[PDB]
Amino acid sequence: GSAQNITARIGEPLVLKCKGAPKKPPQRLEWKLNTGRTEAWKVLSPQGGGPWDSVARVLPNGSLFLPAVGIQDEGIFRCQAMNRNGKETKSNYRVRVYQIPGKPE
Repeated sequence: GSAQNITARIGEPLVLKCKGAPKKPPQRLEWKLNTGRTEAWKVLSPQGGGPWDSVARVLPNGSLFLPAVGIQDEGIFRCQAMNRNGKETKSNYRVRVYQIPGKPE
């Protein structure tokens, strides 16, 4: 549970897990995803019901499911959770699509 390498293809579905939120129900938590070069980063929420067809939705267990990750969606995924103890759980998952930009940021 720390910077996991995940390979994917443009238009292919991909799922991510957030170290902290078990099979439990959809509780309080924040979701963030960084893609593109720098101006493509978007904030994901536990309420993806609807726009899922446009982007993706968040699982009830605190996970992330994508219907089709595009080349623009390529980048790094970051998730955060909060336990009853007061401590927060961090989770970073690296995602790579088929086609690449070429030059790094």
